Amino acid sequence: MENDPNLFVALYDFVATLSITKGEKLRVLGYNHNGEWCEAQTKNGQGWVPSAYITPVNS
Ligand code: NA
Ligand code: NA
Repeated sequence: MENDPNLFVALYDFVATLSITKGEKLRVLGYNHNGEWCEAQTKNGQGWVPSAYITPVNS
């Protein structure tokens, strides 16, 4: 499915900033300067998540 380009999925659990669970869909709204941190929105709120822990859904 073509998804929002800022729709990401968590690759790993990440615990706080936003806590995410592997497989969780997140909406990335923003990056820090180098994009290693994402201001992301999930079903649980917004906060920073590391890019290293997430990946865009689209391919
Ligand atoms: Na991806
Ligand atoms: Na794909």
